[PDB]
Amino acid sequence: PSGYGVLLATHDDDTVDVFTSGRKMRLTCSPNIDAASLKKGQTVRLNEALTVVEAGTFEAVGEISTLREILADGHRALVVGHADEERVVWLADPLIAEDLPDDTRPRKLRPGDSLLVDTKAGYAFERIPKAPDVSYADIGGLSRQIEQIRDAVELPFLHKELYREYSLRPPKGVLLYGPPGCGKTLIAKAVANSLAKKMASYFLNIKGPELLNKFVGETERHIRLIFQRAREKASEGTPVIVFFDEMDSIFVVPQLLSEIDGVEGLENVIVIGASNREDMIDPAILRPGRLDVKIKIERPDAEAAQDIYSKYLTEFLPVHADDLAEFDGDRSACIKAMIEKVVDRMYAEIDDNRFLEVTYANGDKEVMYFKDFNSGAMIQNVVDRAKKNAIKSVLETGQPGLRIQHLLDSIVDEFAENEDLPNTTNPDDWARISGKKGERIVYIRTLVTGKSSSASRAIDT
Amino acid sequence: PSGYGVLLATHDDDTVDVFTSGRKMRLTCSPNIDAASLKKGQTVRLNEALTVVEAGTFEAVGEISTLREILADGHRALVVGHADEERVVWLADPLIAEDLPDTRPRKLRPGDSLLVDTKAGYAFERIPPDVSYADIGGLSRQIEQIRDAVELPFLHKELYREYSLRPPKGVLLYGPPGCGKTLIAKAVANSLAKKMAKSYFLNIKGPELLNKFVGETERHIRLIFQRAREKASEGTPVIVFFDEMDSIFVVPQLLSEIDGVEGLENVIVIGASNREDMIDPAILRPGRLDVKIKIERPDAEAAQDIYSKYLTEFLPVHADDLAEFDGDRSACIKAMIEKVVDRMYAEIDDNRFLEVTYANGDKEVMYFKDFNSGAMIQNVVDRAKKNAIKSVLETGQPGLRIQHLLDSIVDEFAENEDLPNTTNPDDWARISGKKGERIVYIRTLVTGKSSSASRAIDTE
Amino acid sequence: QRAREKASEGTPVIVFFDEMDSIFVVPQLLSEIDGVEGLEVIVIGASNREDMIDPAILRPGRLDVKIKIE
Amino acid sequence: VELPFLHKELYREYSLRPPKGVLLYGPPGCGKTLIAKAVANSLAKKMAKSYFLNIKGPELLNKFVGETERHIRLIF
Repeated sequence: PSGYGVLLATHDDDTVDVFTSGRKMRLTCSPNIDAASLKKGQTVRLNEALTVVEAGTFEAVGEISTLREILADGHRALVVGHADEERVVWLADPLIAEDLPDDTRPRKLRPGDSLLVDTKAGYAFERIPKAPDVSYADIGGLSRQIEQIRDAVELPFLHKELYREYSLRPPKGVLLYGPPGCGKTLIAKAVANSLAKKMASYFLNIKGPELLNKFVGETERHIRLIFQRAREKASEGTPVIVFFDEMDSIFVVPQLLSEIDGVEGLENVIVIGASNREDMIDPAILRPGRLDVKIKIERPDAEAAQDIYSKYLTEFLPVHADDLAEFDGDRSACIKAMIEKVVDRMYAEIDDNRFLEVTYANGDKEVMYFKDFNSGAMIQNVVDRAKKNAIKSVLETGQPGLRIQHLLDSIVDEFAENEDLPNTTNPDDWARISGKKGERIVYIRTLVTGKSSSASRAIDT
Repeated sequence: PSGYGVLLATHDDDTVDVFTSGRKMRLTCSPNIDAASLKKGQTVRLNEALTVVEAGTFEAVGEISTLREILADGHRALVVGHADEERVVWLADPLIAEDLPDTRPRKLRPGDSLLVDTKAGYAFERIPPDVSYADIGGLSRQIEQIRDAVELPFLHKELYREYSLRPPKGVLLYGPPGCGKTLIAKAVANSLAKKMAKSYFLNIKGPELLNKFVGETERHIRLIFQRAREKASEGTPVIVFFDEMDSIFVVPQLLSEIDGVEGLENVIVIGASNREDMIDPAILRPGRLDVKIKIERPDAEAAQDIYSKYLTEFLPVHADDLAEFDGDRSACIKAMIEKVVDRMYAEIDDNRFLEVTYANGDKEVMYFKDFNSGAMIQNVVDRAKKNAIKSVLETGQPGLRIQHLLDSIVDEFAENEDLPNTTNPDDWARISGKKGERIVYIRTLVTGKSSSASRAIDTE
Repeated sequence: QRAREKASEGTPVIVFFDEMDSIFVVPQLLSEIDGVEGLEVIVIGASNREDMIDPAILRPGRLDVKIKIE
Repeated sequence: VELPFLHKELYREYSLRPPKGVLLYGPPGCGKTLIAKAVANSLAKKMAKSYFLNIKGPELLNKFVGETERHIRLIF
């Protein structure tokens, strides 16, 4: 029958300090045990006579405290409990271990990491864990933009001494702004990956919708965690990219501004914002030194649609024998023609392509065609809808393949689906329309062809 | 006289680690007891000499902490109390047991309330669709649209696979009120719930959001989504319904937890809204709610289709009306149906429901033919049945006759005129839309024969 | 639950909400009314402003009969 | 800024109190950070350890601290 303890300090005379039972004492050591090979925080064992007879393991269970820092000693840490009390505790030997180099891995420590502690003993023992193949070739119609982004991203890191030649500071961050369904995170991942191979690089992605979210601690400590996660590739020499989606959801703010200039002195990290509404974005985050380059992901034009459909329509899709029948069996020259003959029907100015009627302040009434109102998401929608049409076509008619018919009818159905529910629009589009006309917009309604189950809708700004 | 303790670790020399009183220890063990069969967390008991004389059960009472992380090695757990402080404890034998599958223990996972002894550092135990499409009237378009996006992907999965087509995650039912729109969600949750060789059912409504009762409502949004994950690791389909989603639109959690179910295509998430204006478009984007399905005010033939359900041939139709039809029951009921449906959708001046004054000075009269709904057809039915019962009590003979339905219609219309709560901004959107001019004033018209009076309507 | 007592007792009272318009947070009432659905207890309610009343409690199966006192 | 510190004896002779605050206002970009730093520097060497500092607006409501009514006391 014998008790335990926690080793606090070793001395030269074989007498040792060990924490046991709500007070502190000094004990001698059994001739069996070795005083030099003992470590701080190690759970030891005392016999009835109070003499340590055995060295054990470390305490694996206890309180959890978030560790902000390691103070001037290096043998101690200042930890914060979840009751918002701060406490100084001794660092056990395995934590301070200099064996551990720079995610579940043995490491050294740094602010934000969760530490297992015994409060009255004052010892931190163990850290508790919490636990991009795309290229520009896959992105359609955006060549202007990919040029701009590669100019703001690749060119700086490729030529750096030529940049320092002209005394030119490489941009810290990129803005991707425009219409809602036009472009996506896709572009960010694309520049990430394309820059990622210069040899002879790890992605990063964080979307807006988790901010106010709990399971976390709401507004409070994490925003700097990611900036630490990026920091380890940053002092490496392998570039890493911080992407923020849904940035318009962020308009509390203050932390990010300090954190961007925090990474400003660092050559090796780029931060890319993406917003569907650019009138909302606080210009402070947009002023030079934070996000220098504003790259507009504007709505695809007539040809860009061809370019995107090219991505969505491959050879690999089943295509009707009748549609190949006119093209002499050549599959590529069948899909090509299809594509331009959907895209042509789509940007047609005919009376079934009418999307809006905008009534201005001066009484002028202008009509908007889906021509101006397209987007990548809408095209994808058309493709998928046509595939479904092809599927239930196969089911009832028995003959396989996707003909041009499915595509066209997908177009009219999709348009009708937008006429009924125009949430593909936003105030950005109104600002642009009104700006072009030179008048304020006092009324908006969707136009219906009358052939459909879709009806007109007044739209509010 | 004897003491108790909680065995912590088993050792090879027969000695055993125990938490008790102050100064917790490891103790010599009685030859009676075996050190191999001893298990972790198990409450043992010792004599005054501090030798363990008995191996007992596990502690059945104490604190409750919600689990945060099932962690790595051997599974000691990270848990949380609502003082919002976190604690690392050992898991007792019954918890890490490899005998459990997915009032009975099944494999543990985040969110579970666990019974723990804080000092000892041990957790011992865990603490805990009949409608078919055939019933729903006048929805023929919509139902097809629903199954195409729900049933068709699941039945034909290979045929979707050949076309590189991702099956849709969730559906948006939208439109004015009165069709109730829930019966559709139930009916797809049911018609899909038998694909064998019952597969499923559930529901949840928006109105309980701010509502609390058991627990505070911040993270409910997780627990539900994992309970949906039970049948996700099973292969039997699950449909998460959000009623009154226009009410919710803080938002952020749902958007993530919907992405959580993206990789698992065995779960559908349906939601409904009576005003589609207010919905955050983020949730309507491709991959989240792909299929938008409009449940719309029913028209004359759809109205017939609805009346057909509420009048079964099993209802007591009066002799007078059957005699007309040569005693044919079905033909009589059909005929009554087209009679009252034709009466309802008349543009006669007694069917007038609204006067709508636009911004341009125009004024337009809305008849009731545009404001019909399942709620009002059912209302007409019920009031007609009531008239049938009163007719029988006073006149003595059985049966429901066409006049009951007609008088029920004029009374229902009259009731709406006085209390037009059946209208919502979704209607003024489509009226203003069809006109092409904003609406500045709305009022109800009364025939004058009623006790009901015109009232000014202002919506938002 | 109080009403639930006089249900089986065969001596029903009715739940009367005066100034109901002033009530509309909402959610629980709906469920608890749906609870007495299989029982016959009637729920009367009165309002001097019928504008504000959330139609959710007025849909058939909850408060079915609207009676104007003019 | 410069004038009252250089010439304090001349200020006192005219019974003039040196200003405490200085406001820079107007449209951006207008590097008023630079302007503050510049006036802080030109003053900084008058001999014959004049320091330097600035804080920025963004750190107010954000907390590694708790409510800001604390900070505004230890910075001063």
